[PDB]
Amino acid sequence: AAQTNAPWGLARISSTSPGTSTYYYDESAGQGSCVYVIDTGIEASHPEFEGRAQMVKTYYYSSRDGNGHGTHCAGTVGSRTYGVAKKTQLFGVKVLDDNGSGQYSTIIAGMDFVASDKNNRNCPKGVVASLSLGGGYSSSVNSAAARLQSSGVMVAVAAGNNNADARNYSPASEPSVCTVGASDRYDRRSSFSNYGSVLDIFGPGTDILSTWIGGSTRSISGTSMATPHVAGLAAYLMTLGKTTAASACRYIADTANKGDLSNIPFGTVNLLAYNNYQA
Ligand SMILES: [Ca+2]
Ligand SMILES: [Ca+2]
Repeated sequence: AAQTNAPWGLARISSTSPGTSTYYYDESAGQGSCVYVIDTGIEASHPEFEGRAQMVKTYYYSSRDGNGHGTHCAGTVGSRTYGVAKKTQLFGVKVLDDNGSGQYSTIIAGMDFVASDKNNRNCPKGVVASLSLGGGYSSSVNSAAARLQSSGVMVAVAAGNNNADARNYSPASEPSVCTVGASDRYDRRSSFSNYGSVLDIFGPGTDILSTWIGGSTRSISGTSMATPHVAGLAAYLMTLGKTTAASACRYIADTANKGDLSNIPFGTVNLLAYNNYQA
C-alpha cells in the first residue's frame, strides 16, 4: 500500500532517506494488533479513527480528551490519514487531565490497568502501549513501565523534551521499555529531544500532523509525537509477524535506519524507526 502526500513522519518511517512524501506500508496495517494510548484520552468519535478507537479507562471525571494531546498521539498510532498502523485497534487510557498533567500515582495506575485490561481484549497480533508522557526520575514510574512491558505489552515511551539526558526522566529512563527520541524532517535530532544511552530509537517528532479534538487536525512537536510512530510501527510489525511485544523494540532498532540523524551526541543511538517495506 502507498499513501501519497503523507505526513512527513509516515513517509520517513517507510524510507531509507528523508524528504519523501509517500508512506509505503503493508496493507495488513496493524490489523489484529491493539495499541493503548496512555494520555489525555482519545476523541474516539474522530472520523479519522474509523470506529477503531475507544476509551477504556479514565482517571478523571470524564473520559473525554479535553486537551488534544492524546488524540494527536492516537492519530499517529492508528488514524487513517495520520497513523502508522492504520488498521490497529486503539484503546484510550486517560491518565492525564485536560491540561496535559497527571500525578505519577495515576500514571502508574494506568499502566497497571493496561497490563490487566489487555487480557480482556482480542488482540491476536499483540498489544502495544504508547506513553507520550513523563516527568522527573521516579523509580516507581519506571517500575510500572517495566511491569507493563513484562506483562507482554510493547511499551513505547517518550524520551522527554528537555534537551537533556533522559536518564533523569521517567518513564524514559526505564531500561526495559522502548524509549523514543524525536527527529525532524531533515534528520536532525529535534532540538528539544532528550538523548542519552537509554534511548532505544528515534522517530519523527517535529511538526507532526495528526488528529486533534473537535474533529480537527494540527501539527505539534515533541517526543510525545515520536513515541506513537514507534508504537504504531511495533503494532504494524507484530501484525506482520516479524516481531513480538518482547522483542519489538530491539527489532525496530536492528532494522532502523542507522546513522541518518545529525545532532546525536556521542553515546546516543543513531537509529531512526524504519518499516523496511518492500512492495
Ligand atoms: Ca539513510
Ligand atoms: Ca530500552
